[PDB]
Amino acid sequence: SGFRKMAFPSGKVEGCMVQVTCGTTTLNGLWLDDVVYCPRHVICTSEDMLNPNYEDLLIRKSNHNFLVQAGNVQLRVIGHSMQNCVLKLKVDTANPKTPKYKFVRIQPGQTFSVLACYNGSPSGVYQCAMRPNFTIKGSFLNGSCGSVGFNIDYDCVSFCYMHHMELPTGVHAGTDLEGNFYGPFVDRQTAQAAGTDTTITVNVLAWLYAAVINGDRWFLNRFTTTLNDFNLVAMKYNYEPLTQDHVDILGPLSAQTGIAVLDMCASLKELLQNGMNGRTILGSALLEDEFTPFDVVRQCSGVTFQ
Amino acid sequence: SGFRKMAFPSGKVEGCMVQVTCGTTTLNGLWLDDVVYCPRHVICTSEDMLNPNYEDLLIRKSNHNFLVQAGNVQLRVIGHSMQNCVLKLKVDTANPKTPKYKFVRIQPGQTFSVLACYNGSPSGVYQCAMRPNFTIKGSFLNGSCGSVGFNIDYDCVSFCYMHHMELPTGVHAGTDLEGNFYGPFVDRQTAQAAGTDTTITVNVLAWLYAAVINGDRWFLNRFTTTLNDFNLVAMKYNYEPLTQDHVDILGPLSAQTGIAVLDMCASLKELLQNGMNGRTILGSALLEDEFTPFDVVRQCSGVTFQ
Ligand SMILES: *[C@H](O)[C@H](C[C@@H]1CCNC1=O)NC(=O)[C@H](Cc1ccccc1)NC(=O)[C@@H](NC(=O)OCc1ccccc1)C(C)C
Ligand SMILES: *[C@H](O)[C@H](C[C@@H]1CCNC1=O)NC(=O)[C@H](Cc1ccccc1)NC(=O)[C@@H](NC(=O)OCc1ccccc1)C(C)C
Repeated sequence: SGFRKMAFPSGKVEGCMVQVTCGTTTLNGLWLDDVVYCPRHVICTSEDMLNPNYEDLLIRKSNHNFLVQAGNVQLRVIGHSMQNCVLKLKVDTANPKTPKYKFVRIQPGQTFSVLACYNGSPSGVYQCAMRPNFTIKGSFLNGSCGSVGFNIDYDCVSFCYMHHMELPTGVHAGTDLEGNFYGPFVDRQTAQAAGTDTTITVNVLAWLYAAVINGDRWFLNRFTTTLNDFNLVAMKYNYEPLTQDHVDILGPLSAQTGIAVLDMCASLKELLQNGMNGRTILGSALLEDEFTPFDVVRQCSGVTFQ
Repeated sequence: SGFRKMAFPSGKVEGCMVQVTCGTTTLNGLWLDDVVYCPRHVICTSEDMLNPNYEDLLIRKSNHNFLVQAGNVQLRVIGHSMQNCVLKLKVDTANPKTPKYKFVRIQPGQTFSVLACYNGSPSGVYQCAMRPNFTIKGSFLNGSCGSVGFNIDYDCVSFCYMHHMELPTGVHAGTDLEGNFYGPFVDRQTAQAAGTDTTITVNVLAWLYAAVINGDRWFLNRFTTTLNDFNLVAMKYNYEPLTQDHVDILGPLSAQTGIAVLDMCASLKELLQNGMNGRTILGSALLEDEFTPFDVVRQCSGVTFQ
């Protein structure tokens, strides 16, 4: 029993974290096979960042201008290219610790773990969600760029996020591992707007199910509601619209708890309309939306990986 | 910027997780050098658990009754002993992945990461605190026993916790790695009381400092207070008494933020007396006490490990 924001074991990802230096700037890179991936703004000076022309800047660089250090040992860069907002450094030595991996572009509302890194060394690991507005609420200081987000499926690492920048919000933006940004963001130090975030309704319901599985049932109410009546309430509270695909995804939790999804929405509706009255659910005084139905199921069935 | 409940990278600990079977029961073990550690209740049948005599039960066992599996590969058990509530299995092969380690018995209020395991395979990793009443608020299902808590200092793993049992509370109890329980608990399936928990005042203040470092300053008030006046307020709210040793520990955060510790207590006092009024601090609608001053400092300076 118990329910915790839990991240995947980071060991498989730790072994791929390298330090990338080009000019004065140093950031983290991902070493898979004989390719090291990192944000292309590593080739930027502080003044370049205000308005960079990445083609022109990169043309000034050659292979030897890229310092790639894996702990103590050294990659010889024998090829470099820019794919979207990522730099790909071809090295002469495949990482002997390369795990089974795939590059995945996740959907808003999905979750993944972040292995925060500085100078190519892991600092810490934490879960979060791709917000509906394609930002993440992370913990990132200077030199954290190139730190990656990932999920594990038994033995395969799915890389889904590479960190590039912090917005004027304390929120974070970045790319998938083909270097395409999540959201409308560009890698330029210029004012940029995330847009209205919304709460991931299907994650909230899955978390309400997690609560009932762990004895927290006080919010379970006498009522039910309709999919359209609840979506009216949801739009008032900047909750994303619940669909039938979401209902189907909550099916297993529904079957485990013997609580219909629409009975759960009705509890959720009275929580949105009356608040929590100073109560807590799973140790939180707010509605939590960074657990997917899969997150919940996995933590209350005990799926492991290696 | 940003502030997240962050756990240590688990890679070094993943490499020590083995599966231990004795009779029908299977749990996790910690493989360091040529010794595998695990809870002694692995030798218990479900009926033994109600009132076990561990000496008598263990005498019925020999080395070959212990099945230790490291992924696919196999330890030959060549010696077993009971140290307090832990079983020590001598195996013929030292773990080639043994990291620099030490066994540490932590203090209430300190934090550590948990690598939750099932059948010797890591499932997930999360932070928490040893409560003042020597329980942890974890996430543990059946087969999680033997999962360990730890901290890392550069390259040295300090093991501090091994999971043994869940209480009638959904809270968790366990031992250090010499097999001494944290708290008054015994490894017997019999009703057991944790006692009144309290909030870790020094962790709360460190988190308030974390808030100010990240722009959340609304709680900063016009007032100051005295160490004894604040401790009066603290005792009313089941907060642990703030001491000068705690003040000295908060010194660096004090110097970084230019906010005196007692000015912070005065903010804390008005938060305890008037609540948060529906506001949040660092994305929480409750006062958070599972970050030590060290946790805060480390996340806002970027210390790394390997
Ligand atoms: C990489 O190590 C670093 C990590 C940052 C620092 C603190 N938290 C983080 O996530 N990232 C950066 O320094 C990038 C550098 C960059 C260079 C060239 C192109 C793009 C990015 N910059 C930022 O994260 C900065 N954010 C923005 O510039 O975002 C747009 C913006 C918003 C308001 C005003 C101007 C520009 C950040 C403010 C340091
Ligand atoms: C080990 O894999 C397992 C993990 C448990 C299951 C779910 N969450 C957990 O942390 N732990 C156990 O099953 C232990 C087994 C045990 C056997 C012999 C001696 C001690 C423990 N048992 C428990 O965690 C149970 N908790 C208690 O028995 O605690 C005292 C108590 C409280 C109320 C009523 C009777 C006894 C737990 C209730 C399964």
